Amino acid sequence: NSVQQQLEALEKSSGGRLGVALINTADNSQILYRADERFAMCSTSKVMAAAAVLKQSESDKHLLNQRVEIKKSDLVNYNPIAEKHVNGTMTLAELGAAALQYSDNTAMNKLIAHLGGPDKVTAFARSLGDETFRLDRTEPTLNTAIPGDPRDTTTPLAMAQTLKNLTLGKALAETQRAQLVTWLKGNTTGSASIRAGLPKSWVVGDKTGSGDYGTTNDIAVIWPENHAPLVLVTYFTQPEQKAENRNDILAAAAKIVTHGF
Ligand SMILES: *[B]([O])([O])C1=[C]C2=C([C]=[C][C]=[C]2)S1
Repeated sequence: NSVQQQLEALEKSSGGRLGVALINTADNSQILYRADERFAMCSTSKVMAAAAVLKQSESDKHLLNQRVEIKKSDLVNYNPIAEKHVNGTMTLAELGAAALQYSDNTAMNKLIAHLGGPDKVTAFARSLGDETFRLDRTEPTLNTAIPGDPRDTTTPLAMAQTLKNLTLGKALAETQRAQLVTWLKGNTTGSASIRAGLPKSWVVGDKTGSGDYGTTNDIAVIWPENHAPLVLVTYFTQPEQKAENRNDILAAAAKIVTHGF
């Protein structure tokens, strides 16, 4: 079976809708499966918010160390890092780290608020040539992931292209690019997702996302030991609101598309 046939079969068994975009930076070849279809990003959108702040920091050398007050009222449904800092402050850098490496929702909301709202995150994506990404809501409602709802969505290909630009390419100045990569490499939430489908010693940076409709996502930059990087987006969503999330599908898709590298 071809890679396409394997992906189609995986989707068939899965009980959902699978979206994959792999970019092989050796030759810009791509493996695409529903790669132009929209999916709710869920926490994969945290990358765009953090990157928007990194972009601002290129022209404001004091920005990343700017204190942000964390109040009890700021806490939302998931605040593993921010809850430790209630009544204190976190810097914008610390909020970027928490949003990316722990998927902290308070951190995401502080980034969005700092930027001036979801529409400003969209404008940042557009400035990178991403015509597809849209952020519409804050946490936690941006994760409703209702089938057919365009809010807080992108496509696998758009997000793969933008993640490539952000981490390996032209989007950010070097220090900021390196910081984003450091953050992604230190992610703590992705063990069972794309990473689980790859050779154990490959270096990976990723951001997971999950939401309602069993929406289960991961976006990754992958550095093989003897090959150019790969950029991989695996998005997955299901028809029923209370579907279980399925990181195993993402691992399986990653294994299918990285065979041979
Ligand atoms: B993200 O990782 O997709 C997240 C979304 C929510 C989290 C916690 C609570 C509610 C939504 S993490």
